[PDB]
Amino acid sequence: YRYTGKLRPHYPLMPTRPVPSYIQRPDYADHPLGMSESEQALKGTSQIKLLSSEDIEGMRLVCRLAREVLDVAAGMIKPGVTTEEIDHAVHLACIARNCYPSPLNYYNFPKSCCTSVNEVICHGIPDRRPLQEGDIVNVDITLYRNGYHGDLNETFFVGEVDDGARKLVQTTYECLMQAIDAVKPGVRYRELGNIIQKHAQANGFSVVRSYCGHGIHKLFHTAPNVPHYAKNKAVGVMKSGHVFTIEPMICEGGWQDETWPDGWTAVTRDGKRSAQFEHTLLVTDTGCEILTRRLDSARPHFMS
Ligand SMILES: Cc1nc(-c2ccccn2)nc(N2CCN(CCO)CC2)c1Cl
Ligand SMILES: [Co+2]
Ligand SMILES: [Co+2]
Ligand SMILES: [Co+2]
Ligand SMILES: [K+]
Repeated sequence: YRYTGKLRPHYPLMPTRPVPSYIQRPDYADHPLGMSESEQALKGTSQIKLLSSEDIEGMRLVCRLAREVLDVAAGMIKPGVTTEEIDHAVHLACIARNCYPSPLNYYNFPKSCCTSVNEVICHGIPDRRPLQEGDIVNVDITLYRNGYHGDLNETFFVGEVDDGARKLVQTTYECLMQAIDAVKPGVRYRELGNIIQKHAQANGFSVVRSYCGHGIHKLFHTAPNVPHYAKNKAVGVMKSGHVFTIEPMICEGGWQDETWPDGWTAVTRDGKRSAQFEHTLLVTDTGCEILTRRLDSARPHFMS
């Protein structure tokens, strides 16, 4: 394997972290290959769940808890902290909230959150590498509570970063918020990618194509598939009661990705930097409710 940039994995990984039996587990938690049979039973279906009030309460709770866990991770970002250490804090924070860390053993993913440094687009596996001053790093958190998953991510600065890093992260955040502003009943899922790419392109950035936003509720990833690039073939129209994510991955250079030998880590083929932000959204009548929003501060961590 020829690496695309300066990043390398730092092994060994500490042994898989257990989750006390008292915490309710998703179907895939105990599957030998971490396959989710409830998800697989809906593979290739484009029909979107309309959530009940019970479902909405469940989503509101789990998404609030997920935000709390992301905030825990935010507090730990500093030079010299390893991504495994962030993951350990995340793991314990989920457990403290009587939640299962959704990524853990999801299709055999070995950790409890994804840590995506610099050229890693998404699905970076927490390991022994200490964060370095100048790095940018995304932590993507998902929690499972009472049958419901809640999912968000933010990109962070490690110490002082360069102008390019600031522009990339700022622009990525803007793409997400411009797409969210457009969410309301009657809007086609395929429109969001038009908005996101318009803004990314205007700032000299490209939009990752291989990874998309997604339905989430009783399943971790489900209909609708939500591309972040222009002129996509996404199936569906937003309706009150739909829950899904928007999670644009944006790059300094080209949009092409490839995966490391670990089967997870997705990196820019050109080794330039990528950034991502993500919210879980509920479509209402005036627009939408940002379920994973901060409740106690106006802005994402990188501005604050
Ligand atoms: C966006 C996405 N993320 C993950 C993931 C996985 C591990 C940790 C964090 N995220 N998985 C996704 N999948 C994985 C397997 N799928 C079924 C095909 O085998 C599609 C949903 C998808 Cl579609
Ligand atoms: Co993912
Ligand atoms: Co996520
Ligand atoms: Co997501
Ligand atoms: K990154």
